[PDB]
Amino acid sequence: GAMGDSIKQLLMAGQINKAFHQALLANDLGLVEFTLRHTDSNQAFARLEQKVLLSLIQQISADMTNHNELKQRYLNEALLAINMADPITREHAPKVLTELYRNCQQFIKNSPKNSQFSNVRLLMKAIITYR
Repeated sequence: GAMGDSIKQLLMAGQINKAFHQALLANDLGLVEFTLRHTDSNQAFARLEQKVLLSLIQQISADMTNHNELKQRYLNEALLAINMADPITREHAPKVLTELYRNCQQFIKNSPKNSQFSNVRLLMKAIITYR
């Protein structure tokens, strides 16, 4: 619809953060996934604002009942893109990562057979380093 269309438009224009603002302010993880499906990861992760990265981390991990490779790989890349020299990130990241951790812990208990199981376990180790 109108949101997805606008998002595809923004992304083609190279207005990547504006596309993600729209996707992330909609409170719709399906629209976020649509957005991730149409964005060039080598544009995204070359780049996305720190505030966008921390929100994406939040939103993807808030609901991991249908966690997958696309979202895991973005969780991976978004974490690796966290810039701990950014004073806002330095204040806000601790909280976002603690909740990411807590959600990953619930995911590995809920979904032991899931394809992303060991990937999330590895992510939880990486998180410890950021924290």
